[PDB]
Amino acid sequence: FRKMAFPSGKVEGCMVQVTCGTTTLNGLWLDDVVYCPRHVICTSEDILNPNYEDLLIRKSNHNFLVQAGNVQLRVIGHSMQNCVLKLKVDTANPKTPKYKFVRIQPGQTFSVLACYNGSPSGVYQCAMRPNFTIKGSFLNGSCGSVGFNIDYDCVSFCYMHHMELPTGVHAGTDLEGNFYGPFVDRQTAQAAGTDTTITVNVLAWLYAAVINGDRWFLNARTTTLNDFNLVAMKYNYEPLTQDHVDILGPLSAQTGIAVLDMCASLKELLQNGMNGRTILGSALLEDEFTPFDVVRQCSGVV
Amino acid sequence: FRKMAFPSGKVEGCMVQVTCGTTTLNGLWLDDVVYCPRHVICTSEDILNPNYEDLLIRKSNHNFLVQAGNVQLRVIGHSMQNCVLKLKVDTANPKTPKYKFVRIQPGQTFSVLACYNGSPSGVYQCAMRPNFTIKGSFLNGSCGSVGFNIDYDCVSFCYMHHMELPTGVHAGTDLEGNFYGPFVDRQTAQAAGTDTTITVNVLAWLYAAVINGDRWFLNARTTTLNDFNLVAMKYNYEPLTQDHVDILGPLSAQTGIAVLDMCASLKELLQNGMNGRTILGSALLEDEFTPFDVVRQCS
Ligand SMILES: O=C(Cn1nnc2ccccc21)N(Cc1cccc(Cl)c1)c1ccc(-c2cnc[nH]2)cc1
Repeated sequence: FRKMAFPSGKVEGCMVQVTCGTTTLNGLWLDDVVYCPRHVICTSEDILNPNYEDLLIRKSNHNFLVQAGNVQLRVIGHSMQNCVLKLKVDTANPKTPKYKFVRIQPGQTFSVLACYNGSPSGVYQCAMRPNFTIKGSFLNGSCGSVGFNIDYDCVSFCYMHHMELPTGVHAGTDLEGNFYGPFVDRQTAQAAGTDTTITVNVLAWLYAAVINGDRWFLNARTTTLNDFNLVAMKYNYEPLTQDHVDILGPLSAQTGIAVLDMCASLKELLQNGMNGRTILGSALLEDEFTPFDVVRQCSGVV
Repeated sequence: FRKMAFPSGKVEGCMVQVTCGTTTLNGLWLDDVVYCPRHVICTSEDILNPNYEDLLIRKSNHNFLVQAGNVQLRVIGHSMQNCVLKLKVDTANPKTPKYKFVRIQPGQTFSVLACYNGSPSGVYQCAMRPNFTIKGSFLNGSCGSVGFNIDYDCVSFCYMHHMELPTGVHAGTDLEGNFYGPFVDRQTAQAAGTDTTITVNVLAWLYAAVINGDRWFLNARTTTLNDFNLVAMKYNYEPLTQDHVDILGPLSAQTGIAVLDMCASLKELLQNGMNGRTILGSALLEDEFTPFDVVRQCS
């Protein structure tokens, strides 16, 4: 069972580069607006202690270089929404897909189209960690790369890359500019909080194993959600939500294994280990496949 | 450090649906030609034991229905190159990228755009195993999905998917229709040769694990190339060539760990196991990152 990004063509046609001063990063061109991180307007020295409201007053439309490839798009208006700069341009992107801006939950996955200078470099699948970082693969100049999900040719944009933290994980915003987690767009000592394992995803992976005939771990017990949540937290596992129980519905229905029965199976694995057995060929419990990722991998979606 | 696929947009614009009789799969539309697996001309019975030249001569242009999204393309010619059917259509694909057909060597990596009924489903990075299978993620209806690399906007197509073997691994051809491996497009049970591990890729990935701040596997020993290759063969690893040592140069220069030093680390990992520890998040020695893949993603 391997990770699988969404096809990225619909997002590739929306990638541009945004330059202000000497700073160049990536932007997302949808209809007649270009979205990018607001720290583009900072100098290498401003970023240490910025005042974004007053830095933006000093800027004009003619201070922003937006390019689709080498083709300039004239900026006809600018504004700041949270941590995102919105540059109105004079051309509506004819490649604009049907799209939505969504804010995702910790544990959810998305594809990231890594870009440099507005040029798509690669695509890979990421999970939002419970500490609101992603273990992405970004180099300098990757800021403004976006993460997304596709559902029947509507692109749901959920992530915009802003920075790398000291431990090498990445932080960013949704497309309305609101950071995921307690991070701010200033170059100061910031630390990701302690991470936990995404329980709903581990369960999805156990269902994937059952679907493929590996079911040695199914046991004979059950548990309540509240009791499972209290035990899981003792192993640094995330508690389950009512929404988590519901998105596990299809896999539970497909296998005939009740969600709370699978919780008791997981609890036994946490309490006693795997005893040198494997699951889907792993001795480690994998937590970066959502229930939709498992469904998607076994359905010929689009 | 993640497995990273090429952006699939240039290939997405080339995927179409090919239907012959009751069989439907994906085709690759470039210019005025549509390439697809030739077993689309087989019925459920033909596939059990086909004589393809005999089956093809009996087909007409109107037997093949090609759909690009909603438009139907008119087939105006058909021929066969090894296991690949080539349908000439009456319209050029305006989205044809600069492209080349290439045959990749075992151990090389490529991106796969998995498709169903001519519509893209997902993209992921794959490696040609030394036994010429690939460990892909394909389901029914994925035949005709292609593998590719992209270099400065030129798409090098290297694989077309044909079937899943009973072990769950996958087999297919280059775009000239020649299978990778000793397989045939007849629905009969087919085993592959015993697989081996791509040593140069494992070494590249350990270098990536050092670039990313993880050194627990390193040790002080060093080894000769031949002495490493003896242990490598013992554990069913592919030989390491002097070309491989040179390919790993940039990675050894970057980290200040000589290649034969990293080989001694890997040999200790092979003999002692990993003791329950992990490298770059994995519990097993990963072998589907080439040195180029590491260099690109780490620089
Ligand atoms: O495995 C596949 C196709 N496939 N590919 N990925 C897959 C993933 C999951 C399941 C199936 C998959 N096979 C079986 C096969 C095995 C070895 C050799 C051959 Cl030739 C076929 C197949 C291919 C063509 C036809 C066909 C029928 N009528 C015209 N064509 C019918 C069956």
